[PDB]
Amino acid sequence: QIDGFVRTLRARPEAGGKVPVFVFHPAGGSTVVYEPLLGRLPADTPMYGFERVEGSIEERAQQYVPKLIEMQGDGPYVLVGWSLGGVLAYACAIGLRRLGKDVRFVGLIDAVRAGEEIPQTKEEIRKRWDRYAAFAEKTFNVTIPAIPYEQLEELDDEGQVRFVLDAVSQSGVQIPAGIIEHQRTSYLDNRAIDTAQIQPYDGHVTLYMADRYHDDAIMFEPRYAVRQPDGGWGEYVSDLEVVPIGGEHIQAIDEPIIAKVGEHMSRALGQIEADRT
Ligand SMILES: COc1ccc(-c2noc(C(=O)N[C@@H](C#N)Cc3ccc(C(=O)N4CCC4)cc3)n2)cc1OC
Repeated sequence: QIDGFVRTLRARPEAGGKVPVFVFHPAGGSTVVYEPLLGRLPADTPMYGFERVEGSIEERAQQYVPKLIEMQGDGPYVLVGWSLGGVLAYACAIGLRRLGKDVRFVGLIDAVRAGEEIPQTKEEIRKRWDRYAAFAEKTFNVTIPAIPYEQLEELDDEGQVRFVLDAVSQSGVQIPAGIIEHQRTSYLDNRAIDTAQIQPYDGHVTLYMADRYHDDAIMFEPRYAVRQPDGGWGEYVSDLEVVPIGGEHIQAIDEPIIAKVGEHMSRALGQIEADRT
């Protein structure tokens, strides 16, 4: 069921059949999280999951788009994701369109921009790490000494989190490799969003919109405390539909909330299959 970065959640028939749904992984999870959604979609809808790759959002989409084409040719493309996965689906839709492929549905499952832009500055790096330090002092009941701001600010997001994790592991017990790896890659995958270069898109985007980010998101980046009516997509997408779903971001992928998403998506897929026949 895993072939490189492609997971088969439901294999398509050998010939013809329904348009597959391509889903994209969240930060810190795999595409197994789309199983509840799969169960709310029509029977026999194929679903393939794209798992983690390295690079900027644009570079990741450059790895995905050739594989999408190998599996599905000229289209129709249905592209869906929650959280980071929505940003990935969108970057793949832009990429496919540039190659003239037929993208008919882009489903963003609470892929909502921070309500203020995240500055890419030294001052923001300082502020971020001071925040994080303060959370570490309270949670672990320690004092953190002066932060080495020069060292952090010459690093990208991966380098900063690596340097901090490596400092922690110079002292005391050896932390299992799986735990360090998961923390490092979840952090950098979430930070890859901040510098996404969002390009306008000329087709229909559907944004399933929760009420708010959960608290851990807001601790990670306080600008997720506020959200705009268009989730930050309006200037880029003229043909934007918002489907309110309630709850918190973290709950959007799970039952019961995923049932509203699935009910809606099923109607959209129904329309797509009708337009083919
Ligand atoms: C058009 O402009 C944009 C539109 C949409 C977006 C966007 N779409 O999706 C997201 C998103 O979901 N960001 C996640 C992150 N980062 C949220 C999150 C954070 C933290 C956690 C968590 O639980 N943590 C931390 C450690 C345990 C979970 C989710 N942003 C971005 C845009 O431009 C930059």
